[PDB]
Amino acid sequence: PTYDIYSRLLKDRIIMLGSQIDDNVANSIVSQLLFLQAQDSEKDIYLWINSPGGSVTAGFAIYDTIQHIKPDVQTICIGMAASMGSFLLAAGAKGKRFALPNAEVMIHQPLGGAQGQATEIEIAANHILKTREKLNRILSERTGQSIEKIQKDTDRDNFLTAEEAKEYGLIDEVMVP
Amino acid sequence: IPTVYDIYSRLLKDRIIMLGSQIDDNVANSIVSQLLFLQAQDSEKDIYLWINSPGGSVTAGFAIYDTIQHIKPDVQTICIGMAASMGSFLLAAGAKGKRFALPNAEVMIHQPLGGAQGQATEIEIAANHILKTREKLNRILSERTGQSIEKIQKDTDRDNFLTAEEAKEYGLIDEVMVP
Amino acid sequence: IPTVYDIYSRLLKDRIIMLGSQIDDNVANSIVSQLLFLQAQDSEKDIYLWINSPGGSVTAGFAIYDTIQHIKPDVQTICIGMAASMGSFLLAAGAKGKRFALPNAEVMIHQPLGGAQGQATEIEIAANHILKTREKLNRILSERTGQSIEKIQKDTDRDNFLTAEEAKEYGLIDEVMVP
Amino acid sequence: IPTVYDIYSRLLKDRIIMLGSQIDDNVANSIVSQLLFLQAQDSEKDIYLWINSPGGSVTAGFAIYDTIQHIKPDVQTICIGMAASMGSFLLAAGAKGKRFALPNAEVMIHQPLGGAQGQATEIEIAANHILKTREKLNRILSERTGQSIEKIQKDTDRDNFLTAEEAKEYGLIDEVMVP
Amino acid sequence: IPTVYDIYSRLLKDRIIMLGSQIDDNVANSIVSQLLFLQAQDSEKDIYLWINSPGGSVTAGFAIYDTIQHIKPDVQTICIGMAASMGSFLLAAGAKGKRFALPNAEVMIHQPLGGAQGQATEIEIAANHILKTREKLNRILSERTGQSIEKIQKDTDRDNFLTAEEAKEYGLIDEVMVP
Amino acid sequence: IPTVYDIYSRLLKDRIIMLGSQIDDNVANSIVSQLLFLQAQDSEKDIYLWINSPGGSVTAGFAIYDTIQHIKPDVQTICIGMAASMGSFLLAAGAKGKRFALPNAEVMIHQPLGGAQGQATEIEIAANHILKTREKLNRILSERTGQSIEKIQKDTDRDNFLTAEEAKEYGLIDEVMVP
Amino acid sequence: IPTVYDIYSRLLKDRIIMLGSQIDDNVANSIVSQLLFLQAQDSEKDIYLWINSPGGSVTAGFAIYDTIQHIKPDVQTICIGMAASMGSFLLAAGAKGKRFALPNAEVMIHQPLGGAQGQATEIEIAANHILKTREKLNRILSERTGQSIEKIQKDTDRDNFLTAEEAKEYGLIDEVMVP
Amino acid sequence: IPTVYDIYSRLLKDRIIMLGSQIDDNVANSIVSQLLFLQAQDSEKDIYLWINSPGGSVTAGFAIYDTIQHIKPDVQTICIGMAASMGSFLLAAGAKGKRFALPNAEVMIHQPLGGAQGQATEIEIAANHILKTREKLNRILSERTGQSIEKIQKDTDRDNFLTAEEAKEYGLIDEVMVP
Amino acid sequence: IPTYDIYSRLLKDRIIMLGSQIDDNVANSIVSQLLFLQAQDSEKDIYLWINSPGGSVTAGFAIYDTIQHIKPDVQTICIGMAASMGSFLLAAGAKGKRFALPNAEVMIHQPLGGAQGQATEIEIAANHILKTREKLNRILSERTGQSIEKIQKDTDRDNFLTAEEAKEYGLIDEVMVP
Ligand SMILES: C[C@H]1C(=O)N(Cc2cccc3ccccc23)C[C@@H]2N(C(=O)NCc3ccc(F)cc3)CCC(=O)N21
Ligand SMILES: C[C@H]1C(=O)N(Cc2cccc3ccccc23)C[C@@H]2N(C(=O)NCc3ccc(F)cc3)CCC(=O)N21
Ligand SMILES: C[C@H]1C(=O)N(Cc2cccc3ccccc23)C[C@@H]2N(C(=O)NCc3ccc(F)cc3)CCC(=O)N21
Ligand SMILES: C[C@H]1C(=O)N(Cc2cccc3ccccc23)C[C@@H]2N(C(=O)NCc3ccc(F)cc3)CCC(=O)N21
Ligand SMILES: C[C@H]1C(=O)N(Cc2cccc3ccccc23)C[C@@H]2N(C(=O)NCc3ccc(F)cc3)CCC(=O)N21
Ligand SMILES: C[C@H]1C(=O)N(Cc2cccc3ccccc23)C[C@@H]2N(C(=O)NCc3ccc(F)cc3)CCC(=O)N21
Ligand SMILES: C[C@H]1C(=O)N(Cc2cccc3ccccc23)C[C@@H]2N(C(=O)NCc3ccc(F)cc3)CCC(=O)N21
Ligand SMILES: C[C@H]1C(=O)N(Cc2cccc3ccccc23)C[C@@H]2N(C(=O)NCc3ccc(F)cc3)CCC(=O)N21
Repeated sequence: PTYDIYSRLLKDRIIMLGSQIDDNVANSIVSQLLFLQAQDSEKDIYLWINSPGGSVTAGFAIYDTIQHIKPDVQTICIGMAASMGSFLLAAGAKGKRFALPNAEVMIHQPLGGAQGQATEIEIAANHILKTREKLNRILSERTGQSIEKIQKDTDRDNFLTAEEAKEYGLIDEVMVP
Repeated sequence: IPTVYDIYSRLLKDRIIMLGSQIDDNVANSIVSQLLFLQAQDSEKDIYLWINSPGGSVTAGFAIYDTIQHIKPDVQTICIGMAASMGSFLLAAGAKGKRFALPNAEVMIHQPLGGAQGQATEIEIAANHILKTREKLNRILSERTGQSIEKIQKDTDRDNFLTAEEAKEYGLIDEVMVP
Repeated sequence: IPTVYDIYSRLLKDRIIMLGSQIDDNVANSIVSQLLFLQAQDSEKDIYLWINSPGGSVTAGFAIYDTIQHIKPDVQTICIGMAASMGSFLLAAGAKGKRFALPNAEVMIHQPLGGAQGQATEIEIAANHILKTREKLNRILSERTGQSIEKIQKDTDRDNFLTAEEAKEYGLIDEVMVP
Repeated sequence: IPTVYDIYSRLLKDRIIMLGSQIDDNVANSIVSQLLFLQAQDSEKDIYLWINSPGGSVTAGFAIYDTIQHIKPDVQTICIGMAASMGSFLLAAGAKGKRFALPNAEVMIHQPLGGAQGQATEIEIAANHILKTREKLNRILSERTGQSIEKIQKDTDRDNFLTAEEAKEYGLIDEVMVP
Repeated sequence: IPTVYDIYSRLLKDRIIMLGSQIDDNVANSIVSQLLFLQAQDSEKDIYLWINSPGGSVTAGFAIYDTIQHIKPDVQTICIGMAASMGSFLLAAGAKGKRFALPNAEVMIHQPLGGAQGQATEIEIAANHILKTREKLNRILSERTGQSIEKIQKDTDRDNFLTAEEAKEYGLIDEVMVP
Repeated sequence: IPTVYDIYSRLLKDRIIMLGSQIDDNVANSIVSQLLFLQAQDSEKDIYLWINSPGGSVTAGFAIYDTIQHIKPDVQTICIGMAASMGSFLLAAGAKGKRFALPNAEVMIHQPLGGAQGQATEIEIAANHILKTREKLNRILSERTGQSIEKIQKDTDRDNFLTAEEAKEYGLIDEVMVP
Repeated sequence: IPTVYDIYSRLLKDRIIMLGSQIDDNVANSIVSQLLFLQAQDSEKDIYLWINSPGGSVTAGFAIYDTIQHIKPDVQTICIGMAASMGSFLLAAGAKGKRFALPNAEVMIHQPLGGAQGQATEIEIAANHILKTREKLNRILSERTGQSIEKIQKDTDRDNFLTAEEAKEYGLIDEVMVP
Repeated sequence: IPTVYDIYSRLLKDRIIMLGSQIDDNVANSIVSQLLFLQAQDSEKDIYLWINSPGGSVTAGFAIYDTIQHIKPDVQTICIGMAASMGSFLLAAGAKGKRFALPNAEVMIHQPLGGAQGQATEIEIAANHILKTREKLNRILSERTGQSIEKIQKDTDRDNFLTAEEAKEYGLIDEVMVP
Repeated sequence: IPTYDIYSRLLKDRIIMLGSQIDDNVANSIVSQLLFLQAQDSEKDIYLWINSPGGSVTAGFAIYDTIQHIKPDVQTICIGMAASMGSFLLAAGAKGKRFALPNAEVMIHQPLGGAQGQATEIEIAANHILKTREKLNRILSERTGQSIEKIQKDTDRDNFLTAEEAKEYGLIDEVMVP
């Protein structure tokens, strides 16, 4: 409905990540984070996440912009945070990462593709393995789990309840009503 | 869509939210935003969620469900036309005593739908996840209807069409709004 | 669509709602919102529902039907061009004495259409549901026309085209609006 | 489409309605709304319906036709470019003495087109309906042109192209507007 | 298709003709050629027409029908699997006393299907032709079954599925071939 | 297609030619070759041209027509199933007294179909050519049926469906072959 | 497909018939022809029907079923790879004591699949027909397995995968052929 | 492609069967027929199954596997190019001591692949079935290789590419055939 | 294709045509022809004529191993083009009996492929195609006399050779002059 509803929530420092993460969505979220820091460098931002994931580089545009700005960015999972979505949920300010009780969190390894000559396939494989090491290291730091446990637990699609995500260290609290 | 504000925005000003389509992430994110906005405008006055939906994404439905239970205002639910699948789940999720259907509205309940492709172990993970999702939906529907988990399981095995009056007998709504 | 307000929004200001397309959930949700808005503006003055529609979704049609019967104002119905299937059902649903057609407007009645694919038991569920839907439509049409259920069943077995005058003799409308 | 209001909205302010496309339900609903609005603004002053149309839906055309005959103002018709099929029917439907074409405008008359698929009895129902529709169009064209039903039937058997002057001799218009 | 001659050619040597597909002109021309060839080989010995067909072209079916009635040998008909529409017509066309179905074979009768597009008068010609075709099929079915034309008309209004035993009671076949 | 020689080659050995498909250049060239071959085998014995065809190319049809009239043997024609358009023209082209239809065979006559695209003068050339083609077909049909050119023109204006008996009354065939 | 005769034709010479694909009318007509041919060669010696099939048309399957029961020789059935749906029905239809599966072969039973679109009464006819077809399949499966109709109904409600040993315990086969 | 009998048929005369494609029902039915034919020609002499296959249908693979174990002759297996998935399963299924690979041939083992769409309970049935299929494949591979079920499970979790020499160390073959 | 068809008449003289892209179907046909010719006569030369843009590496290795396996020498003759696995099979003919006609083209390059899915699936596919390349390069080294390092460098991109250059490289033994 139409300020449109999202613009009115942005006035209260609420950003919606409510779709697949591509470059357009990431550029919108980065712009909103930068704008909110300029409006007030001290007050919390609320990043609400309902996303099946998407582009790793687009996800890292959002991740780095969160860590760059001065305000704490709270994260709240509603519905689902899968893949890069769950990475960004875990990237919220320490003590301010939440999920609502019936929200789902899914973690897994990065997906990609490579076509062409053996040496091109080698370059693409080395790059996606380095990307996975980078994602896993940051998830280790943000969850408190070892790199070896994160590697094993992301080998395949791993679905967590809100409560299990909290036990894992992906969030700090389940927001009960 | 006519203007007075477009018609939906004018109804939102009176705390009326329309769920009038298939439930996907875009629709859920719109409904969640409207619920949060209405709570900020007035944390005490009732909200009116009108439902004409064939259902859709279970996770999108749960974004709406958890946002309803999270906010302070009671959310009334009114079924007009049809509430099927996740649509009927959200109809049942309205504030106790304030779940309604108009007399010719249809309610349909059934088990979740999905897909799985790839290696045996990937199919196993997808099967375990959709069975756990069904247990979660059935448990909440049990709490909101007063029916046993075993009855909900049996009654959702296939497409199960209810009249407004049958939805009330089932405990999915509290009253049929007669004219 | 020209401006004066777009033309439809200007008509809505005079309590005129246009049903001028196929009936789907989006069209029904727009019409329901307009009916609720007009009731809130004035609970006593007539509303004018103008119908040029080939029909569409039965559940979407029932969202409109139940909203008409729910609100306090009389809803006049006027058929201009064509009212077929759920369109003719909604024409017959207007306030008693205030259902009209212009002289060359066409009214068509027929049984509901649908589909079913899959297992024998899924086809059985879909068949039972569409037969119950037809019984529901025929019962209400009987009440609104004064015709017996048996006559409506026979007369809707196939596409049945009526002139405005025949629709009036049938009891689908009260008057032909002559110039 | 330029601005001064878009150009069509500025013409509507001077009681000029453009029928400049294929006739479907959307176009008919727009024209009907404009006729009703112009009658509400002034029930006495002429309306100008300018026609450049290859025709289209018969029922949509009849929505326009009946709305013209219903309202109190005279509706002048002016053919610019082409009036074919239902377009030429609506050209002939203007107020007596106020139906015009510009000198190089084309008018085409022909019988209605359709289709029918399915069982023998469904094909029979569709054939009876389109023949009754043709009888209805031909009867009204007879009344508005002064030609006999037999002549209209023969002259519409195939595509029949008329000059502005021939349309006037036929009684489809009253005058060729000379510069 | 195996070899021994392909299997169908070996059966043709024993005066067995297979109608095992949809009836089109190619299938009909093959069957007509086989009937003529078998009559030339021996004008006295029975021919065996085995039918597993969902039907198809009425004119192609009548090529087969008239060729059966034309030649001197009796043509036995045996339904194996299904004889629907023109397939069931040809099953009923076998020599009196020599029309069979195996116990689980299905017979379906219904009215002819077709289509028509274009001008009202083209649709009228197509409708008249398919109604005359239906009268022709029903008259011959009346003669071959012993049922009245009125009963055949009513019983073919919609898809009518018969067991082998019901086909025999109806007079479409003379006997169920039991093992 | 079964073997005994394939079935068509065995019938050709008895001077039977099948025209059992749409007439295109390939079908015409096959039929012309068969007529020439049969004349070379025996210049005195009758040939039997069996026709089940919806028609097709006029020039391909005239390849067959002129080859029939050119060779010394009489060519009998037998309509089985349907002879439409150029098919019915070739049925009428059989030796006088030896043109037959089976009782339930259908005959259809109508004017030629075609197309034209491009400049006005190209469309004029294509229109003149198809009108001259129609004059040529109607003149020959007049000679073969005994009907006047004026009657053939009127009767072929639209699709005209004939029974075997009506085809005989028209002079398209000499006899209905009764069983 | 190699030569020695193609390999299938060489096996047919030893009274071995391959059902190694989806069951459609073409496959059924081939199998029916092979059964009839083998009975004519020797009315006493066993026939070997080897089955690796995901199923297919129920009427095509019944053409095969009835032809098996009709002929005098015992037809052994051997499941190699998979017998699903109509495939498992035909496996169960082999001569008593001569129905086999190899140890790793899979048998799957489930209810028939179909579809229906159109008017409520057409959907009702299609639903009644597929339910009657399922009763017919279940009755015969009851007779051939020794299981009750009610047990077969419950066990075929969804896809039910059996090992060779489970198929034997069920009564679908008599023995697992061990090496 | 080449003739001498096609080249494959000439090799079959020397008891050589070539599996050079994806394993589907058609390929499996051809291989099963060739194995049965060769056993009938000589129940004692070795058969040579040469394998270059990326795998395919598990049930089709098991048709071949069970037919190999059923017949009396030893079936040697020789991998040339690649044996992946069901291809490598069949390579391992050759007579003990007579399973070979040429030095540059690749062997790949991995878990079965599939898919499932629909209701939670349908996905559960499909998941249980593919997990049971994997247990069956792994048990037989354990028996034929000498590896534990737990090692086979771990080693097939993902695509596992082996050289000829590694396949021999694993127990999938007995020897690398050096030139 | 004229009439035995012409290819079957050449097969009667122990001539096999590899005249298309190499896939499993073509490899299975060539393997069958090699086995058939060995059964007809285990001593006389076979003539494998190659006009092929290459194709599947595993299909190519089915042909390669079948050539080395059978007892007869298999001569190779390049007519038109031998690219990729085509040029690998040209180099695989019996020592001293690998030929090209003077205007025939030979092209060598590294293997092509693809990989989709999880990081670990991409890793498995990359390791496999790199091992396949090491295997091709090692065999080409043995058959040409060039070092593995030179073959690696020379196959990094599409490398087009004349018949004479293919002979200097050791991919063939002689240019068949008229
Ligand atoms: C910090 C510095 C800078 O490096 N950038 C680059 C930049 C560009 C786009 C996205 C970024 C995301 C993360 C980090 C840097 C990004 C822009 C920024 N500016 C502001 O932040 N200006 C307040 C502002 C932001 C948004 C807005 F809408 C209004 C004002 C203008 C003045 C300036 O020096 N800077
Ligand atoms: C409750 C708390 C919080 O955790 N969030 C996070 C959040 C973010 C996105 C979606 C959510 C959905 C459900 C529950 C929390 C969600 C936002 C909220 N805020 C407000 O509600 N602010 C008034 C407001 C809302 C909307 C509007 F338009 C204007 C004002 C900002 C102040 C604050 O502490 N909170
Ligand atoms: C005559 C009567 C009525 O039956 N209708 C229904 C109607 C709807 C659509 C098209 C129609 C065409 C022909 C005839 C009736 C049509 C609307 C009309 N109204 C007006 O004309 N109101 C001034 C008005 C109209 C439009 C506008 F933009 C402003 C004012 C509202 C008051 C009222 O009683 N009526
Ligand atoms: C009757 C009751 C209620 O159950 N609903 C639910 C409802 C929601 C959506 C569609 C419906 C359709 C038919 C029937 C109920 C529908 C809304 C209504 N409200 C109003 O009608 N409010 C005036 C209003 C409407 C529109 C507008 F722009 C301004 C005010 C808010 C206060 C309230 O208690 N109610
Ligand atoms: C009865 C008469 C005739 O009108 N025809 C025309 C005809 C043609 C095609 C299909 C037809 C189908 C139904 C009825 C007539 C058909 C052919 C027939 N002939 C034979 O039957 N000849 C023995 C014969 C038949 C088939 C065969 F393979 C060998 C010989 C040639 C001699 C002859 O006078 N006649
Ligand atoms: C009549 C004359 C002639 O002008 N032609 C040309 C011709 C060619 C192609 C199609 C034609 C169609 C219609 C009319 C002429 C056609 C061929 C014919 N010939 C024969 O008929 N030869 C016996 C023959 C024919 C066919 C066959 F299979 C065996 C012998 C060669 C001897 C000869 O003088 N003639
Ligand atoms: C063992 C028994 C049997 O159960 N079958 C069924 C069967 C059918 C299809 C595939 C099968 C695969 C594996 C096992 C059984 C298979 C066929 C077999 N027969 C032969 O093997 N006959 C020699 C033969 C075969 C083919 C051929 F061309 C010539 C001779 C016919 C005589 C007989 O009793 N049997
Ligand atoms: C029993 C009777 C009959 O009703 N038919 C019809 C029929 C046709 C096709 C499949 C059928 C399957 C089951 C039952 C009837 C079937 C054909 C059969 N005939 C034979 O079986 N003939 C020996 C034969 C068969 C095949 C073959 F290649 C050679 C000879 C011709 C002689 C005869 O009276 N009959």
